[PDB]
Amino acid sequence: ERPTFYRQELNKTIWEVPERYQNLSPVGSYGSVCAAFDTKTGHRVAVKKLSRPFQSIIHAKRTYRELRLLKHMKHENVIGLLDVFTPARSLEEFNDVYLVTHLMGADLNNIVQKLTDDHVQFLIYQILRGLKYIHSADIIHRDLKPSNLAVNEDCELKILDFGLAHTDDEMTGYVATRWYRAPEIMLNWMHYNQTVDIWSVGCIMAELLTGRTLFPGTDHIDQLKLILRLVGTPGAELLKKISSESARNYIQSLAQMPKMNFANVFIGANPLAVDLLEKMLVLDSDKRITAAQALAHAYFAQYHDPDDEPVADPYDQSFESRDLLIDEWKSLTYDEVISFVPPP
Ligand SMILES: CCN1C(=O)CN([C@H]2[C@H](O)[C@@H]3O[C@H]2c2ccccc23)C1=O
Ligand SMILES: [Cl-]
Ligand SMILES: [Cl-]
Ligand SMILES: [Cl-]
Ligand SMILES: [Cl-]
Ligand SMILES: [Cl-]
Ligand SMILES: [Cl-]
Ligand SMILES: [Mg+2]
Repeated sequence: ERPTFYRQELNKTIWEVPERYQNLSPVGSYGSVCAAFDTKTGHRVAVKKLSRPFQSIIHAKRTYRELRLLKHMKHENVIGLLDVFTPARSLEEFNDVYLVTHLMGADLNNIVQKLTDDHVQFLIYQILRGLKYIHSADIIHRDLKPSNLAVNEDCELKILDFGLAHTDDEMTGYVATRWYRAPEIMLNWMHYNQTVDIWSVGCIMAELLTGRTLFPGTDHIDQLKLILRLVGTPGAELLKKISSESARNYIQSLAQMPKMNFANVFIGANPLAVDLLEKMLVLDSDKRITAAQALAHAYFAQYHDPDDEPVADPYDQSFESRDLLIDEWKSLTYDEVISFVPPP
């Protein structure tokens, strides 16, 4: 039943893992990561040891959230969970959590090379295919950007690093951590929803077409000015939807600007790519195209197959409004570890 574990020290950390995982080598350091060879499946894998998973109520709940999300995701264009384990033999001695996934090599930055329009079609198609699945479970990724997209030699893509809810310092200044975020979440205009992810896809697609960041702001306000120059200042309809009165007041201090001609911004791009960008990069989130609608856009005619674009099983997020003690979150996490069933 229970595998045999072995111990070793890897850069000031003790790792205790099943014998199936061999040739551990550190790679990065919310947790430390090692690459390894999985002798049961033949895959190269990433193994993450969570750091201080149950040190506070906030941290214990985040550990449970990450494990629940990773156990649910079962789609070709989304990261999946190969294994989860603990060396503990009972709840009473439970302290450490380890997560295992396929080892990812290059991200989209390490290719964004010389991309043809056919490459852009295939890459964005796969992002939207994974997003249709994610959004069908009422999950919001929140942190889509090139470093969170893994790509292999055959141009096949997986979404990873779901937003588990970044600090104020992480979002300050001339930083890629903010350049892909929708304005309504960057500035806390209103309660946001899954449409924030489509704004990020528009920003990524633009950068694949031009080779340049679309909105490389030096701070929050500089970035807003770059955004409004392209898409136009808001009308009265959107202004009514901004719940923050102070944010409303600041927007109205800016001189009004019309939306620009996207064919004159994205010079020489496929006219169908220009059309899709105009439908993604809409300031009013209610009016953006959805992932399911975008898959049917003529830009993807070569790849679209409505019989091979699956949706997710329902995902129960009621725990997110639940108030529990550290040891109750810990017990819920332990149950999810021991009930894990590996993929075929
Ligand atoms: C170093 C390369 N690499 C990956 O291959 C996956 N990945 C991250 C995944 O999104 C999630 O956090 C990290 C991780 C490691 C193991 C299990 C689950 C996770 C990551 O950083
Ligand atoms: Cl083993
Ligand atoms: Cl995977
Ligand atoms: Cl343990
Ligand atoms: Cl990035
Ligand atoms: Cl659901
Ligand atoms: Cl569920
Ligand atoms: Mg990341």
